[PDB]
Amino acid sequence: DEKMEVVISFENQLTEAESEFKTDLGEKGEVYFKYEISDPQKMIQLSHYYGDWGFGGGFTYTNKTDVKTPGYSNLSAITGKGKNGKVYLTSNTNSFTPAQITNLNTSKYNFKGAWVTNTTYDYLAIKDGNDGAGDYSIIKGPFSNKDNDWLKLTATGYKADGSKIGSIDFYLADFRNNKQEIVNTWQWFDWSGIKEADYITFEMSSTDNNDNGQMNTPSYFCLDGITLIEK
Amino acid sequence: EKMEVVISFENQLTEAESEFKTDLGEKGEVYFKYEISDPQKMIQLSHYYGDWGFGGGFTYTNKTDVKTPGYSNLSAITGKGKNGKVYLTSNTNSFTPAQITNLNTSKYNFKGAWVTNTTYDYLAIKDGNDGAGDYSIIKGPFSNKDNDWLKLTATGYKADGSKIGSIDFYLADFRNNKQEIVNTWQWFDWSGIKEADYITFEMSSTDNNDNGQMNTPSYFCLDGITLIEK
Ligand code: CNC
Ligand code: CNC
Repeated sequence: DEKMEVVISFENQLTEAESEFKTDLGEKGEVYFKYEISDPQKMIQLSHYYGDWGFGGGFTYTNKTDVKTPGYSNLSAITGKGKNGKVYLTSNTNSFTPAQITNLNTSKYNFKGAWVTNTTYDYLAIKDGNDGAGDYSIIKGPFSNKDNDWLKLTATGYKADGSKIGSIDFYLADFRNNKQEIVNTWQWFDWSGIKEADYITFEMSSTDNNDNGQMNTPSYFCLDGITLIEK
Repeated sequence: EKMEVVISFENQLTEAESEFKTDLGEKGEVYFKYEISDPQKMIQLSHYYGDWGFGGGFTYTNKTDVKTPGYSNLSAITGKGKNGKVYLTSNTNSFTPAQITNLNTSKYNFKGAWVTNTTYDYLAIKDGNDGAGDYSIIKGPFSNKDNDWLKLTATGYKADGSKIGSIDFYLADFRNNKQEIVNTWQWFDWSGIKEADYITFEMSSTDNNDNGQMNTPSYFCLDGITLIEK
């Protein structure tokens, strides 16, 4: 009668410290190769993209602990560790590499949610105005109350036929109303609003955009402890 | 029971010798991206535009030019549609992927569509005239000597992005002493990918550059896209 939770884990799936998942099994698109990671329990699929700069986007799993190095070469969470353990997910989500989670048994399980935090990459960009790009900077500067700055992660749920259920937002940073919030801990992102989703896509948006409306803030985030619930 | 729906852009253009154009796209790198809905809201078609006008995906046109070479002509080599005056022209590549989305996949499956060559491709294949001027990008006309061919591939996907399958149609074929260049409307059956939420298109040929990129124009024409009630 009481409905069981299943926590997705990549714990003990990396054989080396300070490492990430890599594959050469993708299919080549425009820029990147595309692959689908299945978790060890075959509960979910995660989109995975790679290319000329290493990890491209979608998701990879990592145990990296680097909380100091700016720029895209660092895939670490600002926490320096997972919520449940050593191994967590890093994502880059955009029109080239859309980050997608697919439920492999949607008739049996619903989505509950996941723990979320910032990448070190995003944290240092927002806090210090240091995106690591060097002499050239792509970002406008650090986030401020002056500009009412914010960074939003949006999860959109879909049915198996492609019908949109809904969107739900999580603020990774927020300088509205004299707050100075930059997420640097694991925080629960509840997905009960899209629990019936066959798949979930991720989009990011901020107050730091170019003249073509494209976000300058890195479109990266971290997840851990993705939780499903028996229906 | 088993009733078909034919998608039509007939009488959606108010001028002769015209094409669909919009400024409602979202800017990418090279091209703006837009989604055309048909008048019945049965399908979406990807549509791209940029500095040379029509970029790729699809547009609808009633143009009848069967003589002018090069990319400025979007006409079918037929000079008309299968069902009427208005048909689809496509350019499909990694910049502008041509996609048809089924807007009610729980109710309808895909059946197929009529296909032909663009004037652009026909004159390139038949005459070795791509219209690029003093510069020619193509190798020459298609020949039996080189066993030449041009293939259009339709790939079917579920809404989650899982590949169902691929189906090929040969727009030209010089293998094994054939001398086929498609210059009429021909049925391209999609029963192999009928359950697709969306279909993408890719083209390939025997005329490639040193980087393996197709020189033959990656253009084609469609008409009478057909869905069937499940
Ligand atoms: C188009 C694009 C863009 N990209 Co790239 C993405 N997605 N990118 C690309 C592509 C460029 C080529 C193509 N096929 O068009 C593509 C997919 C290959 C690419 C690659 C990368 N990109 C990457 C990232 C993270 C970023 N990219 C953006 C610049 C991000 C852009 C968004 C933005 N807000 O700026 C972006 C959408 C638009 C750039 C543009 O055309 N500007 C206008 C143009 C006129 O100016 P430009 O100065 O001549 O543009 C050049 C640079 O932008 C350069 N470039 C592109 N991305 C980067 C990233 C870095 C760190 C550097 C140093 C240069 C680049 O390529 C452009 C042409 O040469 C970015 C702001 C997007 C975001 N996440 O918000 C971001 C950097 C964040 C930051 N503040 O540090 C990659 C690390 C992604 C990956 N593979 O993991 C990687 C690194 C490339 C590198 N050179 O070191
Ligand atoms: C990259 C590329 C290519 N393109 Co353009 C595409 N998609 N293209 C582009 C981009 C160029 C970006 C840039 N750097 O300036 C991009 C997206 C802007 C572009 C644009 C177009 N392209 C177009 C087409 C149809 C073509 N392109 C190809 C040349 C097609 C290429 C495929 C191929 N098989 O050649 C291609 C994939 C590779 C070119 C390359 O890097 N290598 C060649 C390099 C070493 O030599 P290059 O001589 O210096 O290359 C230049 C030309 O290729 C030029 N260029 C690119 N496209 C064309 C088209 C024409 C008609 C002319 C005269 C020049 C060009 O840009 C390059 C750099 O300056 C093409 C063979 C692809 C195909 N199979 O359909 C085809 C021409 C077919 C033919 N035999 O006539 C457009 C009409 C598409 C549209 N928008 O509807 C348009 C026209 C541009 C124009 N100048 O008049």
